[PDB]
Amino acid sequence: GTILIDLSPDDKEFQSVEEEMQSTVREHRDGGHAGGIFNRYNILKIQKVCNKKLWERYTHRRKEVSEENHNHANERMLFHGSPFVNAIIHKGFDERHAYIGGMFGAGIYFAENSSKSNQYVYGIGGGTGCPVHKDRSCYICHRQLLFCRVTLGKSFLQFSAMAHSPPGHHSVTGRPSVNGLALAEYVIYRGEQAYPEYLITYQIMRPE
Ligand SMILES: CN1CCCc2c1cc(-c1ccccc1)[nH]c2=O
Ligand SMILES: [Zn+2]
Repeated sequence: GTILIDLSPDDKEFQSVEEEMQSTVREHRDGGHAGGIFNRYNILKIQKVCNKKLWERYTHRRKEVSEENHNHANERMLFHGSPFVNAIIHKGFDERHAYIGGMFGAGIYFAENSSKSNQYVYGIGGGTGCPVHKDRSCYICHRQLLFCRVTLGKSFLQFSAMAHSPPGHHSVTGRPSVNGLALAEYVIYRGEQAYPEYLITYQIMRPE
């Protein structure tokens, strides 16, 4: 039941999603190994993901979390990079989309920095890079990220450099504690706590 609606670049909604994408690029401590070398993207397409069943699954869980946390869902818009972007937009997030080896346990991970999620589009640590050229820094091949609506509820704060959430919490927040420029990362342990709202198709751009 998923349909994808193209947004026009003239649409304010396209422009505000593009701006979140571009403005949350940072330098990474791997010098570009996982995700490539770039300071900005070429946005090719932004599509709204529309699925009634998946949306109702999300809002049902959101109300549950809200009612356990003084009517506060603590909802954020966050990036997600994954080889499984096509299954996610059709079937929703579930345990097969979890990062088993993640630093906060086996859950589904999200980033405030778009460039952090970009490191995962071709697999963990960038995998072997694009399927066509085997280049983690490919400037030709089209890449896709999700910009997702995520319910955090009561989030466990981890200071730092499928499982269950810590007792009494709905998520984990990974607060950057060494790299002063990094934004936060988040983990949920239930697929129903995220909805994949936008599909963004892009290229990374070679710096000039
Ligand atoms: C570990 N983090 C940091 C926050 C961003 C992020 C991940 C992991 C993944 C990931 C996705 C699928 C399979 C394994 C890891 N995707 C992401 O976008
Ligand atoms: Zn390529």
